[PDB]
Amino acid sequence: MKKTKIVCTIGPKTESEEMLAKMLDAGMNVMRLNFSHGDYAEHGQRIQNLRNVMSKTGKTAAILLDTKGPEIRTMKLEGGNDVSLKAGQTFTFTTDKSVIGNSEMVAVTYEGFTTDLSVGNTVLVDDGLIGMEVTAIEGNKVICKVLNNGDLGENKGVNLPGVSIALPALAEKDKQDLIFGCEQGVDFVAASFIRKRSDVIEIREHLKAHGGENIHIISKIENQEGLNNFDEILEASDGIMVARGDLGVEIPVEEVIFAQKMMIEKCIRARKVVITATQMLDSMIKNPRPTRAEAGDVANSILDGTDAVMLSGESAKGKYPLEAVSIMATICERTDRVMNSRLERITEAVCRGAVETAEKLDAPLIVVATQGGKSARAVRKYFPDATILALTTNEKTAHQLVLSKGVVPQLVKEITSTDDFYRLGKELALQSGLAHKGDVVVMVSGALVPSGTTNTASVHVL
Amino acid sequence: MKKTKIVCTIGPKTESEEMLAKMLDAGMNVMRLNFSHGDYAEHGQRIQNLRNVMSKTGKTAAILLDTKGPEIRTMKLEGGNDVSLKAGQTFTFTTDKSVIGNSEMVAVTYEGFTTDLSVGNTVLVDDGLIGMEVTAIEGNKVICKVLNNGDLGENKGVNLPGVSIALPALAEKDKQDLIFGCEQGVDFVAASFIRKRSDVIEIREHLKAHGGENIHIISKIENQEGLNNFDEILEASDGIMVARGDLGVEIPVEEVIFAQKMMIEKCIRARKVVITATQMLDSMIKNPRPTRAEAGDVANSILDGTDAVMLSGESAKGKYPLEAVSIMATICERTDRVMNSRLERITEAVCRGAVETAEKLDAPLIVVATQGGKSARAVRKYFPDATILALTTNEKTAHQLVLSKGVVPQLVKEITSTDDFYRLGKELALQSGLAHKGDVVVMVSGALVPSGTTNTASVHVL
Amino acid sequence: MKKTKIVCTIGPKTESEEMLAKMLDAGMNVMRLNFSHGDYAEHGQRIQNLRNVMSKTGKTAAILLDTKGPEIRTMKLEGGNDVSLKAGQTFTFTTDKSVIGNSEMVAVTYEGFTTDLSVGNTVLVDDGLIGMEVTAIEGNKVICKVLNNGDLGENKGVNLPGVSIALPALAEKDKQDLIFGCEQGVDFVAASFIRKRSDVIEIREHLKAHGGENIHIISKIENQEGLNNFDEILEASDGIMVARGDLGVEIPVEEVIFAQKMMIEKCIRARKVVITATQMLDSMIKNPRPTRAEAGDVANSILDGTDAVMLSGESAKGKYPLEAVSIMATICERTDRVMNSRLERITEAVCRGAVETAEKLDAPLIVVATQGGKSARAVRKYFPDATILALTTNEKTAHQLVLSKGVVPQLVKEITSTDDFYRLGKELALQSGLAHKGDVVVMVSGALVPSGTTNTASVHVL
Amino acid sequence: MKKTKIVCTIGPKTESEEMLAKMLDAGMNVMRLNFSHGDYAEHGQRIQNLRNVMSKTGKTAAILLDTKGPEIRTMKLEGGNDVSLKAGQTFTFTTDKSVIGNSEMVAVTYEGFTTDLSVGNTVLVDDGLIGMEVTAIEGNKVICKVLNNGDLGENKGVNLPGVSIALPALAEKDKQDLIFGCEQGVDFVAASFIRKRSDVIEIREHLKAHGGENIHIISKIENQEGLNNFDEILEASDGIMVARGDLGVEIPVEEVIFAQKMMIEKCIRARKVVITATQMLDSMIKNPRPTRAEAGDVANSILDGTDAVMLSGESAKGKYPLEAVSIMATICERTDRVMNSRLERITEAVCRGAVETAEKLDAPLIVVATQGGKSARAVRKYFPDATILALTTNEKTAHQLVLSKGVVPQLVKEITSTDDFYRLGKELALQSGLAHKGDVVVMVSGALVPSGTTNTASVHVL
Repeated sequence: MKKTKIVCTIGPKTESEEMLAKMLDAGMNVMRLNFSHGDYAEHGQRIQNLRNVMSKTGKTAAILLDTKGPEIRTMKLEGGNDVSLKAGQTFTFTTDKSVIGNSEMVAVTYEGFTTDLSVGNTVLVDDGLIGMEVTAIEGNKVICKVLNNGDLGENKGVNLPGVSIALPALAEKDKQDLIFGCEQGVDFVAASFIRKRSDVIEIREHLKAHGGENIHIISKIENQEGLNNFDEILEASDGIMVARGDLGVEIPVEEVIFAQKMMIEKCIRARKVVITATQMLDSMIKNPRPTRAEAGDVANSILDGTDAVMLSGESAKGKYPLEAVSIMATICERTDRVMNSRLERITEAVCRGAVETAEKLDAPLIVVATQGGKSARAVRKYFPDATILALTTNEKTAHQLVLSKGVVPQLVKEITSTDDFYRLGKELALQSGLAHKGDVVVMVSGALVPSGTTNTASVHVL
Repeated sequence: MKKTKIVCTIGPKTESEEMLAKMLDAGMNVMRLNFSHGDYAEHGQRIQNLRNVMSKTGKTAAILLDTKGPEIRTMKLEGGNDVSLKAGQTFTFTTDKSVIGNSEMVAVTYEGFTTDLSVGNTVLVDDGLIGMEVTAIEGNKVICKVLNNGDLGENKGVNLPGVSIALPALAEKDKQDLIFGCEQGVDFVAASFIRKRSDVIEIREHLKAHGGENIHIISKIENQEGLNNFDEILEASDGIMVARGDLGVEIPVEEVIFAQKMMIEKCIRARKVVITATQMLDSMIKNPRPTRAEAGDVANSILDGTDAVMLSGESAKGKYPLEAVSIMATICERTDRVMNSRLERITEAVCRGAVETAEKLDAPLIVVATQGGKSARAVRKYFPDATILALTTNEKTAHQLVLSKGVVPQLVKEITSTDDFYRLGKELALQSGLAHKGDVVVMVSGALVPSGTTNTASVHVL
Repeated sequence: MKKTKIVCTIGPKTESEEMLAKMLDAGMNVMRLNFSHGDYAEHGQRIQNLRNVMSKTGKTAAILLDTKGPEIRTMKLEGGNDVSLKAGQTFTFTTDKSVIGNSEMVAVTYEGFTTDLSVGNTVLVDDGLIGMEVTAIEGNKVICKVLNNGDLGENKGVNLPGVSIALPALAEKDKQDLIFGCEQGVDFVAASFIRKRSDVIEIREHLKAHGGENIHIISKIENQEGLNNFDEILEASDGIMVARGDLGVEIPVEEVIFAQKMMIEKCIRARKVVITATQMLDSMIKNPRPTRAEAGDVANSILDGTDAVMLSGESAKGKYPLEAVSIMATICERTDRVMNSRLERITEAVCRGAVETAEKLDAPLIVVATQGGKSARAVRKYFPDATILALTTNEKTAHQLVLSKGVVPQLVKEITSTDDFYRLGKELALQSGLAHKGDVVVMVSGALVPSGTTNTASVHVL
Repeated sequence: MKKTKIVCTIGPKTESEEMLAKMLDAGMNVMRLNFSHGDYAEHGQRIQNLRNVMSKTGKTAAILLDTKGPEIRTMKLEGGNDVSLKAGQTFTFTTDKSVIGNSEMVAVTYEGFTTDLSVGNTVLVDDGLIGMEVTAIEGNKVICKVLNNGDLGENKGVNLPGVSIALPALAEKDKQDLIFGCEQGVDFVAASFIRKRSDVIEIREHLKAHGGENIHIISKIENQEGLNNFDEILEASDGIMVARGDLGVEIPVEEVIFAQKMMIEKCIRARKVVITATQMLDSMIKNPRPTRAEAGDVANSILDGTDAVMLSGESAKGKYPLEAVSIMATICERTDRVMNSRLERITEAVCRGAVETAEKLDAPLIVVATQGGKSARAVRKYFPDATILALTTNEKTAHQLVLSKGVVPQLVKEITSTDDFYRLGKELALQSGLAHKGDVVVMVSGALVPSGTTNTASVHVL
């Protein structure tokens, strides 16, 4: 019933085949492997468990590897004791990795800390808990004024709002994780902390060098620089993950909502998948139902037009993973059902016209022939009322279309001509149970053209 | 360049192969044979001459047989001299065909004259030259008061505005002429004086009894009864001829223009060809150029949306036939040049969408696969900017489509699948010279459906 | 209840008060005085006769003076009779007026003939019957080649398409006629022989020199130069007369149709009255009913959007003046009945919105306050379904609005404020019989602005 | 600035004249007095402080009294100690108000508890912390099975999802509080727990009986019954308060978002003010910045079209009231900045047209004459880009309009005619600084009609 797709982070509490089967039943479509945690054996077993469930059940799902990414962290403290920092005090960061910290100084993991920052910049420590102002930079030290009281622990994330950070596109561990991704045949790589087009290119070349040229890159937009370069990032990527939580400590709080809406809108126009993620139903880590605010947040992201919504801790380690997935699916179908098409060069003319024709003829189903998935994503751009049945001979395309809104992939032996596509599509339409005898279906394909163009629309009664 | 099609009545001045070739060059598309005059040997030779020119040139034209039709006429006069009738005098019509007339009485050819008229009806004689009011009907006589002075000659047409006249659908000569039409394999029959649906059916049954089931019937609308019954007449016909001159004697003069505009509009909606005829460029019977009034009348009929315009005496017996055709073509091109598409179940959705797609992509050509001509006529309904190349295996369809606005027919060997249609259509598009390498064409056909449906539209770069 | 206004040329057959009263009854709105004929006593009596009728009846009409203007004509020939000219022969025009002509030469009335013409120009003689090309100019001779066979008679009109002639818009006879017009207080001047903007200015300066500053200038577009300069002519004029017959003598016949349509459209956009004239119902000079062609031409001119249609000979010297007016009114009402509003600066925003509001609320009447007439004409531009009741204290404006489509003028003693306008307008609305208790009316005026702007729209229930 | 209006609950932390002045500076428009807490002397001094600031400063604000309302609560426990309830245990509610409760039974304050509930209904206790299922109803006892573990404290709210509760429209304290509201001349009453049209009518009659007929009633929609009867409730009320927090405990969580969006949309169409309230920036009770989720929730409520957003604890008792108002105003301006007009009977035709005219002419200001406020609210319905300057002689209207989106009220001594309105309105437009010389303004009023119809729009250049 629902069209919006659900990404579920799988962890210890949901990794068993029993759980994965019930997760798919409840509406999960894509497994997220979060490589900030776990080791290759845990993630590898999760992949095995899912593909076994898919084989036994005939269910289709996609697998997304989400990188840890490069980051700036504080380091160790004296006797590993927390230190209490006070508004107004001076506090210093050093790039000397040998230093053990105290209430006056701590080391950071990033040698470029002194170069990238300027006097007057803001330094945020521990997911924005403690704010500081840079007052001087001397040698390997960044000297600051603490702006608010807070307890500093060990190895805390550092955020530098509005700063262009010269960290590499990939941490060394990320590069090995991507090779693991290629070994395992993952369908998507979600790359963290993408700031510019060149970051995306480096990831693409790394995957290409290990046989992952057909893996789709989902760039995570987490700070102002990525927002500034969004158009070029999107062009080089296959999709976008809107990381609202990270944006919330990196840009003015009133900008975050319009950053999400703008990024979703541009992804739609580019025919590229977008995932809304972080801080979705987090209260369900501890509670069996979400808050009103969370449900509204999720629903507005769907009304914005997102292809997919993502569960993190709620599904990986929380106490009510199945409840979280089920209420997410309820939110999806309740919100999708009240959304309308948006019908306002060749592919788009044909795909937009195909959706218009389907709407005017009350067709419940658009059947699309596709090799790389573009024709299905081109139809989805207009938010058809009809479900999209996407026929492909490409197993990776079949998996990847699971993430696109309102698309049902079906792997087929092959499609040998335009008329054979019509014959086969009509029977698979009936077999799918998505349409019935007497229903109108619209059938969209590329005839006598290279694989990337969609140029033909045809109307059939089942 | 022009899209509006030209019907030319062929007579002694224009029947030679040499003249016919120059007429086609100047813009003639359809030959009208007016069986009000001539004998079978002359009309047969005209048919042969045109088919010879078509063979010699590779040009395609259609042949239309126009019946004389039933009439009411006055008859003979004393010493075959005209008689002067005076306003206010009594004048009498008799159905006794033996009577030789004079200034007080004349015979009419129609026995039902006394039956169909009522006291107070209007009798018009000789193209409305002389008007009379029925004052009494007794026996075989219709006694009238003459309303205006006029000279009555022999054998003059009679018009009875607003009266339902029980003349047969076909005169006995019409039946014979129609069989000749079937023997010769004409493409159209223009049936005179159609007043009701049953008139069309009688024509259809006659043609079908002599192997003319595939001849298209063009019903001529000439009086109020036909206008009252137009919707049923159009439904039973393949097309309509708007006979403006006859309507001008039969209905209130201010209604004629809107009768024309309404009939053209309804024909367009029905995907049925419409011809505007009579009083077009008649002054060119005697003059080498038309009047301003004539040129404007013609142009407004094209802006009304007519498929075709018709020359009568101007091309059959007039002194300047080639001039008349040439200026008609100049008017057509000049008017077609400034007309726009009209873009406002399955066949129409696909054909309307195909036209909109062509426009949005600046396609100079829509290529249509068609057996009966239906798909080509369905596209033309929306007045495409693009020319229509209609590919058919049916020679009769190829000829009949010559009358539809903006259609270039092309006879082909049969196309056995949709992809074969695209392959061949692209080649014939280039071969036609209507599109060139790099142009976009839209290709419309029926896939996996019976002959009555058009369900597939495809966009290709040549 | 037509909206299109009728201009009737008044002559001996129709100048008496009794005829004029019957003409107004039948639908005449404006009297045209053709100063091509008649003397000041005749025209003066016509003006008095109409003004007596308006006073006696309370009916409102306007008076339009139409100048003869200068002309170039050929002159006399050997003996009384014609000479036949042959295509290809050389033929010469001379500026020596003493010469009696023959098959090789004829004199013309314009001594500047040799100066204004150039080698290669086209000379047309006798309503374009015979065309010639200038091959040489020397002394008192313009040497040409005849382009087509034709018979040249005596004293025939000469046309020089697109050639700038150093003759005034008004000769001395024209200037005196216009002075008479100013003395008599005519409402409109229809100016002959307008070729360019400066011709209009000359008319305006002549009228302003004799107290005619409030007289509206209707520029006649009768030739090629005027068409080329139409935009500047329209801007300087108060309105336009489309003289189809004369324009047809000078430009390609297929262009005349679109010249008419383009000029009417531009006049509408400029909120300036336009009259369609010449060859309207000319056959009714001799016949009590018009031709089908004539009736359709008139109706299409109304659908084009003309404010007014004009009768010439039909009403001035013909046999059936009252019949011509009556059928003209029938054509107007029948065509106006099926026309729709066209809803596509401050005055434009308010007046367009007032019409849209009237349409949305089914108001039968828009009441406008106006001194110069601009607000009523600004509302009429959108072809409201509602009648326009224009209230003015200016008698000249009251007369002039009689020519604007769908406007009923009403002279009132005063309007002292916006609220008093609403009070009075509602009362006069009911008094007019154009609206009734419970009807909605839209009321348009200029508040706290100079007379040139319309800035206020108000909705009232009667 | 912003157009969305801010309601701030004023409490001990923010009641001083100094704090109120800084609140107005930061964007507060309406003071909410929450009569769940405080006494008449505190609220009375709150009113005095604000009115003194308004007088001294010339700043305008409104005062809204928010009732405590009728409630169902549990009562006391043994030794007033919490008791632990276990999933699966039996637990009983009694309507016997003498009973002191324990881990097996507690009293409720509402005698109708046994009557209104049915076997199988859900009872929720303490903001939905503990759910129970009714298994039996016997005498004064509702016997339930506890559905989840939780500690029950003293005097906790009870919610009965989907039940029609026969509590009175007003608690007895509410009736007294409303008399105080009338005594104090408050501008709005927000009435809690409105379930049906008759509840509103009772409130309306109670205000009318104490001189408060001009106080606007804002009905709070908090449960399913009120949602079911919303259309009748809105019709009888002056506005709506969307109590999201309460709805979250009373209806399926996935419905809450659409309940808000639907109620806002219907209020917009009804030209009636709507406030989005509860769970807006609650985290700012303790933190100086809001969460990303909260800012997005607020912004989406503004994009939904709410007139006003409300602060509760954040501004009444929290630690950072000025910060909360300031970031709220920042969110408002940021969101209002990207919203567009919505241009899709007489008042509505004129006001919709006035907004379209203003937009087409780039007018920064629509000036409205209004006595009851309807014309200002009718213009705001279309979300004009322009500010609305509302001129009124009615002091109560001036204050009430402070709550309507994008309206700036201005009290004037009088306006005696339409022309005087234009003159005065133009000067006050300039005086306000909302427009400047050369700007276009649109001026909207009712001319020659009673209060309550807006029928006049006028365009002026300043």
